[PDB]
Amino acid sequence: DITVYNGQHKEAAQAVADAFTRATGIKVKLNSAKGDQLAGQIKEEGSRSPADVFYSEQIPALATLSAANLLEPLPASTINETRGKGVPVAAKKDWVALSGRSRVVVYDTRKLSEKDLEKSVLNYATPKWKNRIGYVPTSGAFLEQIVAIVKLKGEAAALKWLKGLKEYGKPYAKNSVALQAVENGEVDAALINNYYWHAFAREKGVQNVHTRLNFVRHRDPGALVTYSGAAVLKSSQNKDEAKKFVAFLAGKEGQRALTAVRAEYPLNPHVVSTFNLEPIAKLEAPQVSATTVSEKEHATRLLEQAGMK
Repeated sequence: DITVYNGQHKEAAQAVADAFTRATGIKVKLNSAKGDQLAGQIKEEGSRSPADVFYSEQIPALATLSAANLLEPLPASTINETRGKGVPVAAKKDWVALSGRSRVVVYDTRKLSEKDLEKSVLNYATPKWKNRIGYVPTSGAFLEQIVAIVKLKGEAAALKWLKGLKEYGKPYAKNSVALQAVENGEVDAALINNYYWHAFAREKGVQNVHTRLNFVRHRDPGALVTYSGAAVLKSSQNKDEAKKFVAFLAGKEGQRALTAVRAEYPLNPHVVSTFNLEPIAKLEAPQVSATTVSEKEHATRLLEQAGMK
């Protein structure tokens, strides 16, 4: 039996864990919390840490641990399960990427068609969308977007987008508040994450939902995909069944269990989600490097500059 530090969504983590027990008989305990907190906890603990595996919703947390030398190198077959152009790759072969979640624009089909949408997310911060586009300034995904824009187009383009959103866009407390705002007819469109809509639609019945998703693609900053991954800790006393859990995660069975309940893009190519998600390669997501500590501070100072926080 193993212990998994889970920075991933609980019903997701839980569904993949139960599937693992049914196939191997290996029980799984889950210590849930967010990646960066759990990563630090593992740092403090060290050699006598209870963690066998680290299931993170983000790549940065895995990097810090990898840099501290705390991660166990995985067998080649585990890593190749999700290998592909654009998919994050571990330098010390000590962690593997598993899934992705994209940024999108949700619009009101009662008033808009794909014809009326922009070809780049940078184009929404203009007078043509004054009071017609919504965003969530306190969202951790919104900041990730800021960080990618700076890496892809420079600092100047990032502050121009933000100040332009402040002057014409409309802020919303959460991503849920923003989605239900477009669904209510209070605002034309809004910048959010893909799974929010996919979940709402599955719950309500798509024939009753008036909102739809738009993907810019073409390596635009707005086509940004964020990845999930997993690793085994060198300090583990159950390493072989810890390696099995990571291989199950990267493999077909694991991928199918996760995509039966979670609307994230499967990195394993032999998997068909139960949600209407095209193959990840088709989103034409831009290639961006992992988010560092200084990079978050920079985007944080830029939101202050723009006056959104």
